[PDB]
Parts: sequence; C-alpha cells; structure tokens
Amino acid sequence: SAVKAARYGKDNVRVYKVHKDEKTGVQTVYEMTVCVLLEGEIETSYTKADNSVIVATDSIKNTIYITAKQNPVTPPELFGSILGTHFIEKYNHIHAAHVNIVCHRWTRMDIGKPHPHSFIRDSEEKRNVQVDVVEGKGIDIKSSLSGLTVLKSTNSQFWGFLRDEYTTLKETWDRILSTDVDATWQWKNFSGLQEVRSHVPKFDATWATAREVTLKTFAEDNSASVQATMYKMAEQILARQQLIETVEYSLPNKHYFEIDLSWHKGLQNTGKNAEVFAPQSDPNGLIKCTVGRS
Amino acid sequence: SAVKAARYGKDNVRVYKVHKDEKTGVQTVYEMTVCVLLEGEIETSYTKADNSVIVATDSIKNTIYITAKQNPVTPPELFGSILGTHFIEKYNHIHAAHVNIVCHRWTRMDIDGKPHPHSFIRDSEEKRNVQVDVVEGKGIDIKSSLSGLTVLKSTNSQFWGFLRDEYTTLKETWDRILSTDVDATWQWKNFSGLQEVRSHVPKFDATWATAREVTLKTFAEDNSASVQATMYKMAEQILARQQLIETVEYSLPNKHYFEIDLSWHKGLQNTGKNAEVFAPQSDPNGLIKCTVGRS
Amino acid sequence: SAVKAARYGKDNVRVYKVHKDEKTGVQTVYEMTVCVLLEGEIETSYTKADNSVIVATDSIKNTIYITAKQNPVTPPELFGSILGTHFIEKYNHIHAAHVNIVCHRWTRMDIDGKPHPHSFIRDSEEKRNVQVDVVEGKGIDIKSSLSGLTVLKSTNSQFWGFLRDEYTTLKETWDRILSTDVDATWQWKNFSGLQEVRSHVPKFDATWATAREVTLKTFAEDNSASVQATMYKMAEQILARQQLIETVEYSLPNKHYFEIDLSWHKGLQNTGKNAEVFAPQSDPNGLIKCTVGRS
Amino acid sequence: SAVKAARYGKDNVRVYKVHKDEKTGVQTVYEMTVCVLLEGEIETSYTKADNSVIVATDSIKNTIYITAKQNPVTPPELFGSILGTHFIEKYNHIHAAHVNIVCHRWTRMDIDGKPHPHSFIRDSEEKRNVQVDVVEGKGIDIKSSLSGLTVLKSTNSQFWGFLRDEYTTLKETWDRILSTDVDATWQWKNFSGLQEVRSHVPKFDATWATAREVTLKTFAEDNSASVQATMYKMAEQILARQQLIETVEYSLPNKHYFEIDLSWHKGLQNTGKNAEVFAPQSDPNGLIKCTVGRSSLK
Ligand SMILES: Nc1[nH]c(=O)[nH]c(=O)c1N
Ligand SMILES: Nc1[nH]c(=O)[nH]c(=O)c1N
Ligand SMILES: Nc1[nH]c(=O)[nH]c(=O)c1N
Ligand SMILES: Nc1[nH]c(=O)[nH]c(=O)c1N
Repeated sequence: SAVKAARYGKDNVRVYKVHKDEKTGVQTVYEMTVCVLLEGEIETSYTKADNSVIVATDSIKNTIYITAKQNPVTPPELFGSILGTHFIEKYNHIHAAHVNIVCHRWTRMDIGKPHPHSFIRDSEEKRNVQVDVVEGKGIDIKSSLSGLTVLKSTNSQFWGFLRDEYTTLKETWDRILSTDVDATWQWKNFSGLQEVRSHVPKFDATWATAREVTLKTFAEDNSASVQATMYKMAEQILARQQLIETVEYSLPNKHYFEIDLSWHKGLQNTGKNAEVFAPQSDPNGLIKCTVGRS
Repeated sequence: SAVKAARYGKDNVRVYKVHKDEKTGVQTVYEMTVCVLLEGEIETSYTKADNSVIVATDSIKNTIYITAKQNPVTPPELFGSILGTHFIEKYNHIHAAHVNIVCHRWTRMDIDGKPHPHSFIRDSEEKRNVQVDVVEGKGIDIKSSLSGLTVLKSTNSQFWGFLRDEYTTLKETWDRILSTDVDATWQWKNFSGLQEVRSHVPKFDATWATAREVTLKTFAEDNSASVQATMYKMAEQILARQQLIETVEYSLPNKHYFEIDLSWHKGLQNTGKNAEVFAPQSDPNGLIKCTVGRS
Repeated sequence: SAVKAARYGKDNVRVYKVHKDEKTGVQTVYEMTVCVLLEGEIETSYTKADNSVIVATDSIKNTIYITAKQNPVTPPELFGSILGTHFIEKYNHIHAAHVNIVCHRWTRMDIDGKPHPHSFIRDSEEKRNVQVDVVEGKGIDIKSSLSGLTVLKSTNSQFWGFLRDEYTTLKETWDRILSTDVDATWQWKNFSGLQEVRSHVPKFDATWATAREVTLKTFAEDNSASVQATMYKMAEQILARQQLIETVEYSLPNKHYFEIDLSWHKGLQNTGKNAEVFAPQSDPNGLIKCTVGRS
Repeated sequence: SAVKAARYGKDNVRVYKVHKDEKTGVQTVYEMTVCVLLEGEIETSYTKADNSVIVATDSIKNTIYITAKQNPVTPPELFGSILGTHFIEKYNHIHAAHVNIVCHRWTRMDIDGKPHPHSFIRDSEEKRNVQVDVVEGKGIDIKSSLSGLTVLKSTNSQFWGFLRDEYTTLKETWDRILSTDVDATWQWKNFSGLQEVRSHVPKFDATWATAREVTLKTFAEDNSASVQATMYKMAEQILARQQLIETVEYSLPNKHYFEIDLSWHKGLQNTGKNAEVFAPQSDPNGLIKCTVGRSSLK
C-alpha cells in the first residue's frame, strides 16, 4: 500500500485580539476559531515512523498566536492569506496550507451612544474563510456567511411540482418560508500575498453586499420556487463584484405544518384561517446550487 | 413504599402563531417551546397501573395548541397563566399545573431602513422565558426571565484583594476582559387568580425591557472589581423600578480569556500593558449566583 | 434590598486521573467533570465590593486538582464528600460547599477477549453522577444517580384506558414501541461527616450497580400499560435492596415512534398489526416523574 | 449566469424498522437517519422558476418510507443502493442520487446472561455510515465508514524527534496519554449496478467488523511514536483483507491531556514520572488525516 494523500494540523484554535485606539479611547475586538492543515514531503512519518519531517501541531498553534500578534487579523481573507503563506515559506518540505477561519460576532453595544468597550454576541451567524495556499499555484479563497436564519410568514408559494403515486403533498398559494442560509463566494485565483493586499478593501465590502442581497432578496421576492430565489441572489452578487468566480448557496428549509383543529368544536385553523402551526425539527428540505459566469 | 411527589406531562412542544393586521397588512410572529407538567390525585397510576386518572400527554399537547389558538400568546406570563389555569379548572384530580415557556427571537428585518411587514431574522440565541406555577387555592406564581444573553467588555474590569493562601496562584490585576452569559430571573408577587394577572398585563413586557436595559447598561458602565458587586447593582435597580417584584436572581458564568506569554519567541511583548492576543478558554469557568429581595 | 442567597465557585473543571498497579502492569483511569459552589459569610463582596472574603474560583480549581492528587477519586460519593469537607473545614466564613461530579465512562478494551492493560473505549454516553452537599453543623447529603441511559423495547407496552374528553384524539393501543432516556436518583440518609461516609464506602458502587440492573431488568421484563407503574416497580426494589437510601427519583423523558400510514400508496399495509416502518419523533415528548420513599 | 451544479433533496429523515421473526419471537430493530440528494435536468427551477421538473421534497420522504417498507434496510450499503437506484429509474430527468445513511446502535440487552427478545440499549454514540452515489451509467460508488468511536490509552504512546525551531515549545516525551475519535472510511471499487451490489452483500458487514476490529487492536497494541505511523498500520491491514476496497481514509482528532504542575504547593509531585492527575483539554486539538491506497510496485 501507498499514501495517496496526507494532511495534519491543528483544529479549533480560539483566538481573541483587541485593538486599543489611544487617540479616541475606542476598543475593537475580534474573535475567531482557526484551523490549519499542512501538506508536503511527509509520507515518511506515516510509512517509516519518521518524525523529523513533522512540524508539531503545538508549534502550529504558537505560530497562529505569533502571526496574530504581528499582523492584522481583519479582514479574515488577509489574515488567512498571511498565515498560510507563512507555512509554505518557512518550510521547504511543506507545499500546501489550508487555513480555515470562523469569525464570531462581537457587535459594539448602543447605550443611542456606541459604547467604546462593550460588546454583545448579537447572533449566532458567522463569517468564514477557507484559504488554500499551494506552492506555485498562488492563493484560492472561498469566503462565506453561514448560520443566518430567517423566516417570512407569507409571500411564498409551492405549486406545479411533479405529481405521481409518491406524491401526497397539497399545492399552496400562501405558506411560511424559513431557512438557514449558507453562502460561499469564490474569489479568482490570486498569484500571491501581494495581489491579495492590493485587494483588501474588496473583502469586507463584498461580505456586506452578499449579506444585504441575501436579506433583501429573501424578503422581497415572492416566488413559488426557492431555487429561483437562490439564483437571483447569486446573479446580483456576481453582477456586483468582478473578481468573484462562483457563488454557492445552500439552504436547509424549516417546515412549519398546519394543525387541523376541526375535530375540536369545529375550530377552523387550516387555509385562510391558519394561525397556529407546528415547527418541525426534521426532516428538512435541502437545496443547493453553484452559479458562475456565462 | 409510597409516592412522595409525582409530576407528568408534555415537554418540547414547539408552537408558532402569526398575527395578521387587517388595515396595515403588517404580520407578527411568535414562536415558543412549551413544557406543561401536572400534579394531583394521580398516585394510583403509579401504584396500581390505573390509567383512568391520566390525562394523556398527547392531550396536553392538543390543549396547548387549542389554548394558543383562542388566546393571546403574549406576554407569555399571560399565556402561561391561561394555560396552567385551564388544567386545574377542567379536572378535579389536577391540583397544580407547571408551565414553562421559552420564547425565541424573531426580529422584523430592516430593509433599506424601512421595517418589513412580514420577514424576520433570528437575531440572537437570547431567550425570554416564564415559569408559571398554578396551584389550587394558592393562586399563580410567575418567574420571568432572560437567558442566553452573551456580553464582553475588553477593559474596565478588575480583580484584586481576594484571599491568598497556599492554594492561590492567580496574580492580582487592574485591567482584564470580562465576558459572561447572563441568566436573570425576576419573581413576581403571588397573584390571586387569572383576574389579577389580566390586570397587570402591560407591566410584563415593560419589566422584561427594563431588566434587559439595566443589565446591558450596568455591565458597560460599571468599572468594577467584582462580578458580585456588579450583579448586586443590577438587582438593586430592578427591585427599585418595579414594585410587584419580590426577588431578582442573577446567574453569571464567567468565561475566561488568558494572556498568552509570547516572550520566548524573539522576546515578543504580549502581557501586561502589551497584551493584545489572548486565548478564550472553553472551560473551566467561574460561576457566580445570587438572590436579592427587599428588607 | 438584601442578599437572600448567594453562592459562587468553579463549573466544568475536567479532571483525569490514572492509577498504575506497578505489580500487575494494569492501569485504570477515571475522568470526571466537577463543579464546586461555596456558600458563607460573603454578603460584603456583593454589597460593598469587598473581595477579602472571596476565595478565588481559580483557587477552587487548584484545590480540585490538589485534592484529586492526594485522595481516591473513586467512588465519586467519597471524593465529593472529601472535597466539600475540605472547604467548610479550612475556611471560617464558609458554611456550605456544593459539589457536583459527572463521571465519564472509560471501559477497558477487550482485545481477543483478554482485558487490556491500558486502553479504553467510551462505550456509552451514559453518566454516573453525584451531588454532594456539605453544610456546617448539618453533615453531608449525597444524591447519587445515573443518567443518559437510553433504551427501547419494540413490544410489550400498551397504552389504553386513560381519560377521554374533547381534548383527546389519541387512539388506544395494545402493542406499541416504548423508548425513553432514564435519569434515576437515589438519595442517601444524611451522613454526619467524613468518617460515617468512609465506613460506608463499598455500599456506593454496589448501589449504583443495583440501580442500573434493576432499571434495565424491570424495563425489559415488565409488560405494562403504564409507564408510571413500571417506574414505581423500579423504585420499590431499589429501596428494598438498600436500607440507607431514603428516596428514589425517576425522570423518564420518553420518545415517540409514530406509525406511518402508507395505504394511499398501492394500498400498502403498514399500520397496527402490520406496522414495520415507523417515524421516530425528535419532539415533542412525554415526561414522567416521581419520588418514592418509605411509608 | 449559469448553473454550474445543483442538488436538492431531503435531509434528516428519521427511520425505524422492526423485523419480527414469529418462529422464535425474536425482534430486531434498525434505526437510521437518511439524506437523499437529487441531480439532473432541473436547471430551469432555478433560472426560470419552473416547478414542473421538481420531485417535491415531501415526495422524496414518502419514497424513503415506502422503499424501507418493501426492502431490506440492512446492510445499509444495499439499502442505499436500492434507494438511489430507484430515483434514476423512476425519473428520466434525474441522472444522479446521493444517499447518505447514518445508522444508530440499538444493541440487544442481556438480562441475567440471556439476550432479550425485544429490548435494546443505545450502548454508544458510534455510528456506522454509508455514502452512496448512484450516477447514470457510471454505476454505484460506495464510501462506507464508522465514526463516533472514542478511545484512550494511558501509556505506550510517545512523541519525540520532531522538527524544533523558534516556533517550538513542545517538550519531547516517551510516555503520554493518547486519545482520539476515530473516523474511518473505506471506499469500495465501483459496482456496475444493483445486481453486482446484491452479490457482494455478505462482504459489507464483514468489512465493517474487520475495520472496527483492526482499529481497536492496532490502537491498543501499537507502541507508536507517531499517530501517523499508527493510522497507516490500520489502513494497510484493512486493505490486505478486502480486495474490493480501493482506498482507506482515516481522520483522527487528537484530544490532549495536559500535565498539571502542582510543585508550587507543598512541593507536590505531579509531572513526568509521578503524573497522576491531568487536565483533559476541550480545544484546541491536533487533526491527522490520510488516504491509503494500493501500491503499484510488484
Ligand atoms: N502532538 C503530536 N502527536 C502526534 O502523534 N503527531 C503529531 O504530529 C503531533 N504534533
Ligand atoms: N404515550 C403515553 N405514555 C404514557 O406512559 N403516558 C401518557 O400519558 C402517554 N400519552
Ligand atoms: N476569579 C474571580 N473573578 C470574579 O469576578 N469573581 C470571583 O469571585 C472570582 N473568584
Ligand atoms: N417540498 C418542497 N418545497 C420547496 O420549497 N422546494 C422544493 O423543491 C420542494 N420539493
């Protein structure tokens, strides 16, 4: 037998960093969870028990802290870039670095005044980046939002789908639509650290756009197909930023079922009279697509 | 042997109710998870396998749905009271209903600065709960709370002056991160029946609001050297601002962030005045509780 | 306002300890998560920012490690008693320690049916736990328990003859699935202090063993139409077997499996007698409780 | 724009089946969570809102129950294959089904040393999984695996002779605790259709059993200096005992147990050789992965 693939690294490294502005007094905090896996001339640690080729997982840990110490940590795309580039450069036998970064929200609180040093976790929503640094191939970056959960109580439908002897579902012209939204936009390959730094302002700006399109489309679109809603979201993101190659959406649906109460004193709670529903934990629809340029 | 205590019922009954406005076309959503437990003359179901005194747990579920259909689901203090009352009035063997409610956030989305008539975002894992205890001839006990509210402040928190002995290694410190989850409970004065409850309805949302605000505002502003110290200030003001509350309870996990000493690597400065990069700890955590009532 | 109640301490302290038999070669491990909350004359920390009455939570943490180093960690009833006793003995102003311990399974691996000297598998999420209360001048209260035990039986369960009103829709049934997680608590007669506890050491493991075995066996054998009656049987036998227990407490969150009607499809038969494929429901679920003591 | 990829379907379908043998009266339970995703000529639901090409996700759910009703659910490699094959046959516009199946453990209880005919216990959170890709005329790819297997050995594990530089603080060590979750994936050689899959049915359970047991035994016996070295021994053995496996994949998170220096307190003795009490860490953790295949040498 033979190694067809190997990577190893450190997962779940929690990192906090603060930025104290001494002029205005204002503090700013950043919290993230970091995952780094390395590939390279390491066959022999598997085949031959040879550890000399292994940069220890504990040292990878140190490097993360050291790197955050000395470099910006925002936007995550730049940090993940610096961090990965370091590994392919400090070590001759390491030729690929995969860096994963989960950004946790710490929004500054309003006491109508922004407070200079106090934050609240105002949502379990995350902002993430996967950055792959391969020797001679530059830097690929997938950027994403996830954990964004929404509901609209009307202006969705579902009718006209395939009907056979497996179908029981009734068609509907007014229904609840709810979903978690996970959205990944993929950047054009960058050639190295360099080209990445010249693009820094685009990253935050693109996140904000991606979030805002998602929110506003989901809210204003009145469709009978979640598919079509997702596609319109992707289009505008593509339209709005030249450097993005692909947009990818994954929406896990949350069903809310009607509850027939007519067995009880003829209470009317279906159709136009539906007021009380039963949120279902499972099962759940799951819809994806990846959308690119023509 | 003999049965000292017995309770049974339905847990985790997910409920959603929509409100549609007529004129305006604005919709409002409410979603909760409801738990209802019954007490009463039910011993023989344990001792003699007698099911004739069991209201089926499936029926408790239908009851929840139906009560929610014919009644306001908000404030949940009301709704709990209506639902616990129904039990003791419909059944002579049932003498106590215990109703737990967890309300989940569905905030209305802001779209280009306008508020959207029918879309919402789950904008925090934070919850608003009530526990309502309806006991035959003791009226209605209500515990209101907020939990899951997670905060950090990067400075203006200290910790010195604690006892030291041959178990201590903590250094003292005049600047540290302070992050916690906030669990806060306010107990209302006993109420006599649904009647009295109906009549204090607007005090309910108002006091939740007040509670959130005092917690938030006190946590930002207090430059304190004691989590105990800050909590107590929070409780005091809530007692001060609402006559009908008898006790305030705070439970605060105190989630630690460690300084990472980076000096062994090219003498790098990351502690004291210089600390910029820290390791949040998943565990262990400090836990500080108290109940504060009037004198 | 006054402080009605207050405690503080260290939650989620994970602790591992290994025992090496330098004779046999045989190693044995223990891993638990520990929580220690102190009570005492500590008002002033809350009222007047005074920390000189605060034994830092950090030092509570150090103390767990230190005690675990010098004492047996098994049975956890012992160690919790030793641990809470240290606190009220060494601090004048501390009058109560509450110690909680969750023990995680590391069962010895069988490699070619030989027990292995040093490898273990987490063979279940089931926990063994203690709650230990050490109050000054009141001695030691210990609640021992098992939780996270999940079982299922595919037949020999019925449910019929419960109460039927205009809230009821549930069909009565003579063969159904019964599944539940089992949370079971046995409460020891008050001990007077560390000595009394020690002289009872071997009763602890033995009792946990019996509670488990009684639980499984009664659940498997009992062909009942009432979950209540099954729980009660379990509790009698636990009391009959161990004099020193005062009460036994059972919390049964039970999980539903619904029939799936498939007759709309080619008249396929999947209900009552013909039921084979079922849909397990994540929620809601029934929840049944009791405390049984001696009359 | 253009749809470059699209899949839609039903995730988290919980399913239980009971098999009653009325000879003996023994009953056997299966429970699993099922995910089915469809691909094929469905672009237009996205670009033009056309629902006429969508099999409604509620219908995918019905189909899972009905198939479980009319077929065996075990081994999950067969069930998945049946289940996926059905979607490519019933619909022309569907060209691929991806089926994911998590199986949950219900082990028979022993009461007084005898198996009970009809009670079971969730004896572990360990799962047995299949991923089954059923694509038009490329037949049936099947990744099988186990996950949720948590193990610890408290000595006979070492770590020394690793690269040292100005990022390193780790002490070399010759006795330490090794714990991990084991996640392990065997990839089967492509099968040409259902037919081929039924005629390998007995090999499914046996390979899961071997895979598990090889994992257990190697983990316990190896005195390694390398988690890598140890994962590689496991994969080699699996590959040697089943021909129809092409690749083995291992993914091992290592959970750390730190030493606690207690020497500042009454000179207390708790590191290297007298270490008895440790601080298990929730995070961070090492993650070692590898795919192991067959050699091309002779
Ligand atoms: N700590 C540790 N242990 C291993 O077996 N392998 C590794 O790579 C590291 N870093
Ligand atoms: N299914 C079930 N089982 C019980 O033991 N008690 C109950 O009330 C119900 N509804
Ligand atoms: N470490 C710490 N921090 C607090 O705010 N309060 C406390 O009581 C302790 N022990
Ligand atoms: N049942 C359902 N609901 C949707 O919104 N979209 C879909 O595609 C299906 N199949």
